[PDB]
Amino acid sequence: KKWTAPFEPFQLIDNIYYVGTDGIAVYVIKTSQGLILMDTAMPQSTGMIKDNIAKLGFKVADIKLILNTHAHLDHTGGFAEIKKETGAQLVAGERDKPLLEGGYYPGDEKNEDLAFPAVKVDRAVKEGDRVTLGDTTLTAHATPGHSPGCTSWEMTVKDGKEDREVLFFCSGTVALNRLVGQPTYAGIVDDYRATFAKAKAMKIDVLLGPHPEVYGMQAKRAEMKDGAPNPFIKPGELVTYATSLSEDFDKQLAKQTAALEKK
Ligand SMILES: NS(=O)(=O)c1ccc([N+](=O)[O-])cc1
Ligand SMILES: [Zn+2]
Ligand SMILES: [Zn+2]
Ligand SMILES: [Zn+2]
Ligand SMILES: [Zn+2]
Ligand SMILES: [Zn+2]
Ligand SMILES: [Zn+2]
Repeated sequence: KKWTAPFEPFQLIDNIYYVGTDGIAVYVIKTSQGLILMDTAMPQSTGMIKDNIAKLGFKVADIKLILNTHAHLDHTGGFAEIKKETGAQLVAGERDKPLLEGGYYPGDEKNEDLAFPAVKVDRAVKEGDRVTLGDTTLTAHATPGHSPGCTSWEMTVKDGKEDREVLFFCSGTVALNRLVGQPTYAGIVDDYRATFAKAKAMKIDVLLGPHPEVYGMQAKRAEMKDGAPNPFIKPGELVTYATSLSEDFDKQLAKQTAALEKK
């Protein structure tokens, strides 16, 4: 369904371009010294992603860096292919390196339906690390929980004369993760808690993420018009979204906890 369904690519704000599917967000960041690719999609969708890149007039061969938000197959599925064909370097949060290099789902390592083609991490990042290509720098923020190395990426764009701060938020959903009993990884609950709080304290103009549902992409795209305000600028949104995530987290934690009582 949605994850592999097409969506027309577009310039989102300044040098950030959407090239994902209807259900998985992928971005090209255009720099003075080549392209940065933010994530990929499912392993079967790599051709579609490359075609979307070409539809905007970009060359896949110009990709120099590939950045990851988090190491699940729906975001990493094209990494091994694109890295091999371009010679790009892969940059990811240090604690997701084992996931990326093994091509497995943490705490469910034998589940082949969650596997992806293994890929080596060239640069393992930590909180505050700066990744520069030409005129463009992204800053890594450690926002674990959804994965142990989940990295939210900060960058500055222009809106007319003014700076606006973008966060590629890495994801904060519970989704398939086990929080209790046999947790997906050690300290997962504390990580989620810390991440919700951290997200609410950041000063972010433009919320993005690895699924369009993170930021209501489709509705904003519909509102775009030459000379009208860029609808992706909503500075309160990360607070609102993190609050919704935290509230769902509480529900999932309670559900999973109750489920430990064997009947
Ligand atoms: N990123 S996620 O947590 O929304 C997610 C990734 C993969 C699957 N999957 O393959 O079933 C489910 C959920
Ligand atoms: Zn088209
Ligand atoms: Zn995920
Ligand atoms: Zn996902
Ligand atoms: Zn290819
Ligand atoms: Zn930070
Ligand atoms: Zn579950």
